[PDB]
Amino acid sequence: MKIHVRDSTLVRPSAATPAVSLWNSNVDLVVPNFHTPSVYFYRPSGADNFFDTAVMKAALGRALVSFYPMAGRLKRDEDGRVEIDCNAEGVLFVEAESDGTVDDYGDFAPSLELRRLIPAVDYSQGISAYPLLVLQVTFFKCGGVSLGVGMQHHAADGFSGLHFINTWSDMARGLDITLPPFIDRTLLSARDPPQPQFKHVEYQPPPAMKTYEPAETVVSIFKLTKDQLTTLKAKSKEDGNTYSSYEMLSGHVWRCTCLARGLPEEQETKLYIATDGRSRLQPQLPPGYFGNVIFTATPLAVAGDLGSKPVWYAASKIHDALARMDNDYLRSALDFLELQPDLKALVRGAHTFRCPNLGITSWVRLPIHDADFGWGRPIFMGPGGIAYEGLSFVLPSPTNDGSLSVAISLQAEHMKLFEKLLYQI
Ligand SMILES: CC(=O)c1cccc(O)c1
Repeated sequence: MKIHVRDSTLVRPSAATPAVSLWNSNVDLVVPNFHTPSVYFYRPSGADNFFDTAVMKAALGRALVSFYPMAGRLKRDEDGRVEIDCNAEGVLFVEAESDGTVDDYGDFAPSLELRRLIPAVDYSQGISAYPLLVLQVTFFKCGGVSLGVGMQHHAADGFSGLHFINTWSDMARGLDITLPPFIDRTLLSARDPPQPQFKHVEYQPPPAMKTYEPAETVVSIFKLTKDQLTTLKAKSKEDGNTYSSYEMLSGHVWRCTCLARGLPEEQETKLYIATDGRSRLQPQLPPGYFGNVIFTATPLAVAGDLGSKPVWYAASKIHDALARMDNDYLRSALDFLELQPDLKALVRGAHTFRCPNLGITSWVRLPIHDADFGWGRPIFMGPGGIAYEGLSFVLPSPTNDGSLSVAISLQAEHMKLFEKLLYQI
C-alpha cells in the first residue's frame, strides 16, 4: 500500500487563548519523548461530504480554543524542566490518500503498519520544533477513512487526549462543549519537602530471563464473547474461593502469557497495569483535568503458581496492587519522583515488557467509539501500532454485544499457544 499526502497544514485556535507557560508535574515528565500513536477507522455512510476536511479543521480550531495547550510547543525553563509554551502555533493536520482499502487491515491488529496512517515527526530538530498533536485523515480506495493521532504525552495522558478528540467530533456535529477542560497541573505538585513513604516497587528492576534471544515479535487481536467473559467471571468460585471482570480478565491474560511463553516453574514475572489516579487522588481532581494522571500497579508472581492455581489467584494479586494505590500512595509517588535525578530514565521500554514480564491497559471504560464527526462512530479504534513484545490492550466492542478484544504483542512462537490458552474458559 502506498500513501500520499494531498495537503498538510497547521490548525490554530479559532479565537484568542492565554499566552502562558504551562507547568508540568512529575507525572507529566515521566513520559516518552515521541508521539503516542492511535488510529480510528470509519466505514462510508453514503454521504457526499464524507469526512469533509473543512468541517474537520473548522471544528478542530474551535476545540483548540479551550484545549489551547494542545496547540502549543515544548520548552524548558531555566532549570531545564520541560514545560508547555502555549503559543498557539497550531497542531498538524494532514490529508492523505491510500491506494488500498480499509479491509486490507483485516481484524485491525495493531501492527506497525498503522504508523503510516499517522504523521511522522522529526525528533532531531529540538523538542520545540514539532506540534504536540499530529493528525492524519486518510482516504482509502473503498471510501473508508482512518483518523491517525500522534499525541506528545507531555501535553496530557490518553484520557485527556480522548477527551479532546471526542470534543472535536462533538463540535464537528455542531454541539457545544459538554465537559470544559481544567488546566492546572500544580495540583500534582510534590510536597515541600518531599516525603516519600514507600520504596515504590513500581520503579524497581523487573524479573529477568537468565538469557535473551533476539525475538520475532508479532501482533494479534482476539475477540472474547460476553458468554466467555461471564464464564470467566464465575471461575472465582473455583477451589472454594468476588473479583471484577477486569481483574479476572487481566489475570487470565497474565496467566495465559506465562504459559504461552513456556516460562520455567520458578521464573518470576511482573505485571504492569495502567491505572487512572483521577479516581483515587484527594481532593478529587476537577472534571476535565487536562494532563497526565496515569500510574502503574505492579503485582509480582511466580510463573509456576499462576499456572497451577486458578485465575482468581492472579486476579487477587492484581486487586491487591490496585487497592493499595490510594491517595497516600499516589502522593508518596509524587514525592519519590521529585527526589529522582532523572525522570526520563524511569520511562518503561521494550526491556520492561520483555519476557517474562507484561504490560496491560484496559480501554473498555473509555468512550473510545464516541468520536462521531457527523458520519458515524468509528468502526474500530486502538493503539497505532505496537513496536515490542509484552504489551496488551483490552478493547471494548463498537457494537452492543458486550464482547471485547485483546490485542497483544508476543513472540511469533508464543502467539500460537496464547490463542489456545486464552479461549480455555
Ligand atoms: C500503554 C500500556 O499498555 C502500558 C502498560 C503497562 C505499563 C505502562 O506504563 C503502559
